[PDB]
Amino acid sequence: MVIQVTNKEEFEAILSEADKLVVVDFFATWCGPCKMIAPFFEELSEEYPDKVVFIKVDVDEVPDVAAKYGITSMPTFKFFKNGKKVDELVGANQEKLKQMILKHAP
Ligand SMILES: [Cl-]
Ligand SMILES: [Mg+2]
Ligand SMILES: [Mg+2]
Ligand code: NA
Ligand code: NA
Repeated sequence: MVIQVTNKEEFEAILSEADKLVVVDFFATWCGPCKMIAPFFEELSEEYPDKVVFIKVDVDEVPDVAAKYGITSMPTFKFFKNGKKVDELVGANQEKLKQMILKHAP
């Protein structure tokens, strides 16, 4: 399951409270590659739930989060562990996304 997060307060609560790796898909409704990778992100979320929390944030609906985390193109995947950013992938390359999850959630 990919969790839809619709406000900064809940976003920050998830990041500061999670023990698992958190992977965030920052996307937009007008973004073409976002639509391509969305079903793949859903599959990953079903394959790796024990070790990873999967979140999606619509940058135009939660702009304060998009601004705070310095988003400049969509989709961008940010990876957090213990409240701190440990990696990021800009764009919708499926191979690199899966590998980055495997790297940070062995
Ligand atoms: Cl790590
Ligand atoms: Mg859905
Ligand atoms: Mg929109
Ligand atoms: Na959690
Ligand atoms: Na999840």
